[PDB]
Amino acid sequence: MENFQKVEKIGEGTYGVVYKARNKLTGEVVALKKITAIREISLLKELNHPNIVKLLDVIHTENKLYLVFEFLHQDLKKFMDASALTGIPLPLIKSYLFQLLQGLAFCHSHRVLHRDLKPQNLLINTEGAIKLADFGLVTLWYRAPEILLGCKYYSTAVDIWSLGCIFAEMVTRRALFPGDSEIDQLFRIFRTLGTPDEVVWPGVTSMPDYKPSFPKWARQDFSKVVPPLDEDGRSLLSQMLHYDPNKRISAKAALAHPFFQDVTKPVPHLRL
Ligand SMILES: O=C(N[C@H]1CCCNC1)c1n[nH]cc1NC(=O)c1c(F)cccc1F
Repeated sequence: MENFQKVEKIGEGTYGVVYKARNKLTGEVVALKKITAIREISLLKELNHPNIVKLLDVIHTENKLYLVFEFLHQDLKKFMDASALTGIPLPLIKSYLFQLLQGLAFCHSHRVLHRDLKPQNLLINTEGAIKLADFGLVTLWYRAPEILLGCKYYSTAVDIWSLGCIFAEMVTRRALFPGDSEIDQLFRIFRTLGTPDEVVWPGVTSMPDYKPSFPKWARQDFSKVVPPLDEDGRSLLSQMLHYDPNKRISAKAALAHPFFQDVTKPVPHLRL
């Protein structure tokens, strides 16, 4: 793109490639993603929040689509890997979870879903801020069960599920449900939370990919799942991981949870 100088590749994946880049007249350092679509993308331009990576610009040209974003230096996956020996301190975990809940409460109120939350698209700065990136418009590990079961009209609850999975992972320093196929993801969830049935998830047995032949596992003790998380954190997590999307806690209610009574905003130690 005429107006941009590529610095380095910082991101790849499914649809686009992401570079760190430098604008030629503003001097701005940016993340440049190279790829109905155009109308929904432009709506993202107005979805502005301190916990949403900020879309600076959209350049549609020569059958390429460039999305220009504010640049952040670190992402949560790399930060987790870097923190594996010690673990992220709880008050930092708690601050990041609260911030992301604020971000989602905002999206959700505007009827925008993320759909694909994972540590690698959660960006962090030296300020202690954490931001939602790559708004959907370790692949499966964060997928809500109603998606895996073939629901086509899934809700904002799917983002809560993903964020609960991420919360558990910060705490334990291991992925909660590291499935390597859709059936492995589903069965790993069932093994931990119990095979769902009509008791805990009314309508589950009428989902498109639900099979009566699914094995029937009993649900484990959360105390076994996320030690040494405290009872406030465990209780919040269990509400974020409810099978029934209609029972799962909303972002806005989760912000009121007692877990956040003593929330603060620590700064992480980053290696730039
Ligand atoms: O990738 C980014 N920063 C990287 C810096 C090096 C460590 N790693 C983080 C980034 N900064 N600002 C936006 C941005 N990336 C995205 O918006 C993004 C994403 F995170 C995932 C998929 C597509 C995409 F465009």
